[PDB]
Amino acid sequence: MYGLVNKAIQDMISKHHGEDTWEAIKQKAGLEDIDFFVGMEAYSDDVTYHLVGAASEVLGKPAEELLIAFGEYWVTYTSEEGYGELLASAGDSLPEFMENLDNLHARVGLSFPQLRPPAFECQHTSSKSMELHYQSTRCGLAPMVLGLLHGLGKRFQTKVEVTQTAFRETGEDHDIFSIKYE
Ligand code: HEM
Repeated sequence: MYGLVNKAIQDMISKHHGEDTWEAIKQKAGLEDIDFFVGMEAYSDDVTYHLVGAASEVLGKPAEELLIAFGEYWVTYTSEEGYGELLASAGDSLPEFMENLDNLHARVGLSFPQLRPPAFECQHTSSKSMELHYQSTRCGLAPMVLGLLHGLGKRFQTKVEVTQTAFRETGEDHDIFSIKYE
């Protein structure tokens, strides 16, 4: 995954738990020979998994919980790190932003060539609900989507409820989320 993801995890932990805790995690992740993450450079996915795994152990929180927090953090973090305009061009409401999600990831995809973005499809079921279909080349990142959706809720002063209804882990084709919103 691109450096920006690892920078954000790093930033999230440093800001909440301090520089020492970050170093402890860094060490345990097996990444002490890396002084900084380069935001526009592609890293092996392993870097991210090892980071999250290491932080799970050092912080005493399950990985899935950290992925949720990371998901929430990302919406705010990107607006401050080069993507404020891009975010604003994706919409004025949550359902609109969700429709534009592939588009948004493609507009990053011009900048970042070796991107492997997820694919999202919205089936609207009412003016206050939708089904969100999530397909990915990667495993175990559905909890991250849950945090992203709450981030977006916060962004749009919109109350939101997200419940996963289908899991790859039980053998379903792809993850599906039921979403209700203000
Ligand atoms: C400007 C805002 C956003 C930017 C700049 C952005 C950019 C990125 C980038 C660079 C990656 C890594 C892809 C790779 O390295 O292959 C990624 C991954 C991902 N994105 Fe976003 N993204 C944004 C918003 C969102 C939102 C709102 C969602 C809501 C569901 C989302 C869902 C995901 C998921 C689930 C992944 C994990 C990769 C995977 O599933 O394969 N992104 N994003």
